[PDB]
Amino acid sequence: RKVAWLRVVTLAVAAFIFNTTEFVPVGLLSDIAQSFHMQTAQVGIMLTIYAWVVALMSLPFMLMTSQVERRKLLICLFVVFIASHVLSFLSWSFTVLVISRIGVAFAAAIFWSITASLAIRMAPAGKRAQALSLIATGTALAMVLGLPLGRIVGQYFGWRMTFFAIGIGALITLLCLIKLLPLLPGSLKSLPLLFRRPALMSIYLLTVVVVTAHYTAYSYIEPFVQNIAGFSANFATALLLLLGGAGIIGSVIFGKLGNQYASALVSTAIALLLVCLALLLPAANSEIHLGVLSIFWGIAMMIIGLGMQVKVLALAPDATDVAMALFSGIFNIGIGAGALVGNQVSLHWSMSMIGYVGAVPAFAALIWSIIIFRRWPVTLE
Ligand SMILES: CCCCCCCCCO[C@@H]1O[C@H](CO)[C@@H](O)[C@H](O)[C@H]1O
Repeated sequence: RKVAWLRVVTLAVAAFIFNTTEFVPVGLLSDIAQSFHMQTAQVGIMLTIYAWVVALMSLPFMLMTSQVERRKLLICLFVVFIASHVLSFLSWSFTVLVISRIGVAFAAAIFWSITASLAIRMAPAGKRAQALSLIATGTALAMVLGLPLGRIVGQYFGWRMTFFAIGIGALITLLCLIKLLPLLPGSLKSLPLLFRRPALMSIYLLTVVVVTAHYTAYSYIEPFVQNIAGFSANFATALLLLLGGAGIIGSVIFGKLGNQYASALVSTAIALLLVCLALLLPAANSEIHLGVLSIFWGIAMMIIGLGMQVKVLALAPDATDVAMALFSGIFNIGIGAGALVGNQVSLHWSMSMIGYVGAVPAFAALIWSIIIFRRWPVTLE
């Protein structure tokens, strides 16, 4: 009975680990830049490399791993994951670190498909939803607590110790899995149908554009706060914690408002995001200005996320799985797209302009957002 609750809790902690690793390079960019004598912007590629790999490869991986989803696949994953983190610990060239990130990406690609599927199969019927809420909470604890813990463990002991501590969480959980996995062992034909419905494909587009805006600025926030506002390294840590809390507030704001205003919430939130990206550099002349702007930014992108999610949910009630898969796929597509353009703008123009540049896709989203929310006003309840 409480056994099953533990198996869900362990899949959730594994989600925590996989997302803290997926996020924390933002918090470690400058330490990594120093430690290889290069610009923080070029590491943005490690941000891009992982995300685009995860997106494009999760489908062929989840495809080739389709036969044995037994704890064998989990253990194989966790072995590959802890190994990659261990290689990041000992990286002697940025090229090495990028390779290690690629390994984390393969692990995450297979982990996510398998873990989504597995959290339910190991829990009772009423916990079929609560189990979802658990591993989701893990990912929340990932961006809310996980990124700032990783960044402070880097401030103390090197980002090598950051990645090391993460692999260590992975190891104790691989053990837990071996000692709790129950030896436990295809909706892809849906895929062309979704590719046909214009509403769903247009939500996919709107996501890609807004997320490219957001990650164009966010990917390089730590190097921004230090190198351009001139502020401390601890202050960057405060901002990452603050973004987490604002995501908590955006969740409760969204949960309070309800889905009647979902389209509205989102479109207005995209407006907020444009404001934040426009006002990013001006808010640097003072510390408290960037603090306000972080609260607003975090609430905004949280509400945008929850809204796009609800929209893909309502636009494909027949294939919730494949749509959320395509969803995280195009989402990581945008994560890497934003990091890549942020890299390009940091390298060729000043990094001080990322916020300004970022507003350009955001605006597009906003306009498009308004348009498409006029046209398919469909939601959940
Ligand atoms: C079906 C065609 C291709 C589908 C590809 C689907 C898998 C994409 C990976 O999704 C992952 O799931 C988690 C959900 O939170 C995220 O935290 C993680 O960052 C995200 O990368």
